[PDB]
Amino acid sequence: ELQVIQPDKSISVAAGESATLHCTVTSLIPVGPIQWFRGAGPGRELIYNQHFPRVTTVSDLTKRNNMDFSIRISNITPADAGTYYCVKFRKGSPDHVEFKSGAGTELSVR
Repeated sequence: ELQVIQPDKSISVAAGESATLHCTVTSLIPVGPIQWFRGAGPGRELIYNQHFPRVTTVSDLTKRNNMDFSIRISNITPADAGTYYCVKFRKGSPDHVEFKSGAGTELSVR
């Protein structure tokens, strides 16, 4: 069964530096997008969906068999502090449905 693995429980970044948030999936099935959020609450913030100026993917997503969905966030400030979740969605009608979430990585800003 598909796992969403966020190895880092927490990371510590100096304001102005970049944060690398790691996430890998263990399957391409079921088919559907990976999204990053800050928070797991009902008003969680969208951080990345396959636009946001300061985010890039660590790996090349336009590549068959890719299972790395780690992201890099540039120019970190205290406004970025929080817990970041990598979330797999299954494709559906009308829209994609949340399938499974990674464990969360806490970003502290020094």
